Amino acid sequence: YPIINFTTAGATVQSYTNFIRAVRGRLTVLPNCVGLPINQRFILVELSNHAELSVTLALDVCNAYVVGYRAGNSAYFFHPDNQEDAEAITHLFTDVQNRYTFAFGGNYDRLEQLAGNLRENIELGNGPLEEAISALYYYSTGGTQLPTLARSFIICIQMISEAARFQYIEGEM
Repeated sequence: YPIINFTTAGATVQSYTNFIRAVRGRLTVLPNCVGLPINQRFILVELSNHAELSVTLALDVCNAYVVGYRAGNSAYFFHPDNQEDAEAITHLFTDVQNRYTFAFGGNYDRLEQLAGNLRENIELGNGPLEEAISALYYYSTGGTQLPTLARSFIICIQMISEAARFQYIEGEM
């Protein structure tokens, strides 16, 4: 799958905008993914911060949304909404040692609920993304609690998936 790199380290409006344009350019926004081969069904987005920590998000080309991610030797996947997606995601991060599928989905309503106690007033920006990348990475070694993970997913989804999605839709008027 195509790999799209972005770092928060020395990030500008231009570097971030080019990043989102790149993602948007790989989308084929369709109400549902079906007539699409699994060899081009996903976009991989490698995120890294100032701490040099790096995670790779798996984005569905049909809707731009995060279906799962990789952090070093571990891969995490949101509960697939159906059998097609259940086996589609098995083609992601195939060389990773540890694989886990959450029982919950990656939709906003679920994530908001899971962040519950914590995340009000979720601030977006380079700073938050930077911290979100670390949260994603440390989840794999027990350093990140579920509510923090949920908040971190929201940050990534709003700054990446939702940004690309919005630009695609304004792109087609």
